[PDB]
Amino acid sequence: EYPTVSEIPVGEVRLYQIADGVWSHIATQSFDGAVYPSNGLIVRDGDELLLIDTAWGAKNTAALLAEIEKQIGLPVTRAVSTHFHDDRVGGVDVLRAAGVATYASPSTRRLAEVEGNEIPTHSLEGLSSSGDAVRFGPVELFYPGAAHSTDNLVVYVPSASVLYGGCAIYELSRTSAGNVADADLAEWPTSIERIQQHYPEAQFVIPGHGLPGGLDLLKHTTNVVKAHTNR
Ligand SMILES: O=C(N[C@H](c1ccccc1O)P(=O)(O)O)c1cc2ccccc2s1
Ligand SMILES: [Zn+2]
Ligand SMILES: [Zn+2]
Ligand SMILES: [Zn+2]
Repeated sequence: EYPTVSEIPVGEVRLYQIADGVWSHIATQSFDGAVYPSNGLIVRDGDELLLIDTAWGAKNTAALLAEIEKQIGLPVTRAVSTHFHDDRVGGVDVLRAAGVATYASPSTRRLAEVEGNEIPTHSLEGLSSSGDAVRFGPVELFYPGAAHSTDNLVVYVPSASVLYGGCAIYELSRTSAGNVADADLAEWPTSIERIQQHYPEAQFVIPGHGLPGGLDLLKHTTNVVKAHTNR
C-alpha cells in the first residue's frame, strides 16, 4: 500500500495516511542519474497541520503544499526540518513564501548556512544535548545525539505511536550506508539506542527514505552502520 519509488512519477508528491491525523509525504529526486524516494511527516493539530521536512526541493515542496490543500484542506502553519541537508530544508523558501513558519534547531540553522542551503526562520530551543526532548504542538522532538548528521532530530507522535526517524533511520531494503559524509559513525549506534530507550512503545517507524516498518528498523540501521564502520 505504501507508495514506492517506481510508483510515483518524478515531481509528484503522494500522501499516505498512517493513523488518524498522521500522514507521511513521499516525493522523488532524480539526481546523478538515479531516482530516490524521500519521506516527511504531516501531523494534524486541531484545525491546522504541522509539517515535518520539505519534499527535497522547491518544485517538489510546491507540489507538496498543493497536494496537502487538495487532499487534507487544512493549513500548514508550522514546519520543522530535522537536519540541515537539502532533502530536509530544500523548499524552506517555498514554505516561507506561502506563509508557513519554519523551524529548526540552532545547530541545524548554522550547518544549513555553512552549506549554502535554505535556512529555517525560527530556532528550536531545548535540543542541544543528546537525550533532550521538547513538545512542539502535537509531536515530541527528540535529539538522540549525532548519527546521520550531528544535528539530526527525530519526531514522535504520541497519539498515534508513530516514530519518524528521518535520515538517522534506514529502511530495511537499504543494506549499505551509501553517502555518510557528515555522519558521526562512532556515535550513531549509541544515538539509535537512545531512540529505542525513549520510544519503546512506537508501533510505526518511518525512515527518511523508503518503506516504514517497526522498531526493527533501528537495529537494522545499527547493523548497516557498524558494517560500514568496519568496511
Ligand atoms: O536522499 C538521499 N540522500 C540525501 C542527500 C543526498 C545528496 C545531497 C543532499 C541530500 O540531502 P541525505 O544523505 O539523506 O541527506 C538518499 C536516499 C536514498 C534512498 C535509497 C537509496 C539510497 C539513497 S541516498
Ligand atoms: Zn542528510
Ligand atoms: Zn515566525
Ligand atoms: Zn535523507
